[PDB]
Amino acid sequence: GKSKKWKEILKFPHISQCEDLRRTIDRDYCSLCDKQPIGRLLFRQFCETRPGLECYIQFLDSVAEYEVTPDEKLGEKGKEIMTKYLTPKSPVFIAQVGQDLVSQTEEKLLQKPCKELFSACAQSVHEYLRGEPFHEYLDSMFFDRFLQWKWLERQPVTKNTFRQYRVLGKGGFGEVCACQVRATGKMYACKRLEKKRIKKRKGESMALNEKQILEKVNSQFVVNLAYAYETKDALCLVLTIMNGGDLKFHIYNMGNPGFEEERALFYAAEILCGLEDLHRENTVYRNLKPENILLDDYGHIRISDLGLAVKIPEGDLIRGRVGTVGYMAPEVLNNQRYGLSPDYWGLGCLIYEMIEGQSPFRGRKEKVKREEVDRRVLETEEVYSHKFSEEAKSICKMLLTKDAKQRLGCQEEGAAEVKRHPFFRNMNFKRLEAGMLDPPFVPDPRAVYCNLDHTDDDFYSKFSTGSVSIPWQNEMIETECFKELNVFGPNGTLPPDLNRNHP
Ligand SMILES: Cc1[nH]c(/C=C2\C(=O)Nc3ccc(C(=O)N[C@H](C)c4ccc(F)cc4)cc32)c(C)c1NC(=O)[C@@H](O)c1ccco1
Repeated sequence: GKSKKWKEILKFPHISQCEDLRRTIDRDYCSLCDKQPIGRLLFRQFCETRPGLECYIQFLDSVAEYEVTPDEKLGEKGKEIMTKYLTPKSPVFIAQVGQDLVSQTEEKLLQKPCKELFSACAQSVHEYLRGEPFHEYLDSMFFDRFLQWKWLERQPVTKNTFRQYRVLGKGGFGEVCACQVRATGKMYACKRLEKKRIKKRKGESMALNEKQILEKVNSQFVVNLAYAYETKDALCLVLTIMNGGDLKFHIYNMGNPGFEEERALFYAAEILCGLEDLHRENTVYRNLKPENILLDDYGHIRISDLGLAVKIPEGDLIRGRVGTVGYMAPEVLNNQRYGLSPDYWGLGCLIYEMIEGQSPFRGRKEKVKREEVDRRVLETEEVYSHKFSEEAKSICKMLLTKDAKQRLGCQEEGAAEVKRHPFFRNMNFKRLEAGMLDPPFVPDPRAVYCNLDHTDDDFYSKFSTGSVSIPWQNEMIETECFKELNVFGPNGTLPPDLNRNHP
């Protein structure tokens, strides 16, 4: 449902308006041709026009398909890539990958196959595109077109930008509505935080802490920040919308209570990947409980409510007794200096509760005081049933290890140690992260499961930073605004908006 005149709102500026952008945008190849979705497409599009560069994009694509190919069909896709790209006589022959790099790849196919066979060649390819092709793209009309998209990205975000619909959600410091971008017609979920309620509780450094964490993380399994803007009487965070309901509902209302182990394996795998993306920024979540794991329209999950997340300075530990009764790791209960370890404790709690249908330290049909629930977390060893395979028993107690030093995933290796645990033995993470594994439950689209101070002015300027680059560019692509607006002159000529002769 795009506005009647969304093409005027997203109308490209004339290339002469982007001079200040040209001389401020850092010219990092990985950023401009890969991380940024629209930059990636434009660079790939520039290579479509060159004969010699075309083959290098097709090969990288085919390697991406190989990485997610099943094992029994891996050596199959292996030679298919070889006979097309690594044969000296092929019309699509990769030349910059030296004869002394292909030759090894042949030997690797002569032996067993592995999902990272063409890793060496792929980097040889990227090292080439970094050189002359990238600097050519920088002087092409496609990079000028990229500067135009950046100009639009930078534009101010106001309340007009969106369209408030219904208040779907409620929490502390405000509410959560469902909004829509008028121009692109994409749905989001606002996080409307009342300004007069923040200054009172003085919780300004916690609102900026969450906003800064959300824009820096970009995970398929954590809610993503797309816009941050101020308004009269509120500060808003435009977040990923999740209509599938939370995991608590599905465990106890749709569950046995609980899920089959294989089904819990899927959610655990996606949550583990969520935490891994957070831990890449040395950021601890500290709030893992089922009601904070939401489901989308397809059945995949994201971690939500990062109000308790904090960015841990590297090589340092934090201190904070925060969270929810029953889901606080012992080191948090004791109010000790900890790191990322509470998140792996939480993961243990989640797997156990998904499988068993109740908390490991509080029976579903049990009435116990907070203090007894905590005593168990610190002294009592949880018990398992026949619902857990031996592998599931192992990961849970390894994750529920009282001493955070012997806890799974709390080593210098981190999340990789957990992905290797036999509980995920039948889980191909490459395919999971690529969204190729069908979720075990698909929600229905129609379903329904639910003052005039100056210091305050400086706090808003650091919060209302506007659109977030990667999510904004993805929005443009998803809604097909990019496909429709990214037009050039007929027959590979220069369009008028990119012509500096007549503006
Ligand atoms: C669509 C939809 N989104 C959400 C919530 C979020 C979402 O989407 N991203 C999010 C990202 C972060 C958060 C989040 O910080 N939270 C905590 C508790 C919170 C903190 C402060 C606050 F002030 C409000 C809430 C919440 C959401 C909800 C609650 C619903 N509502 C439903 O799912 C049901 O009505 C339904 C629709 C269809 C079927 O069932």
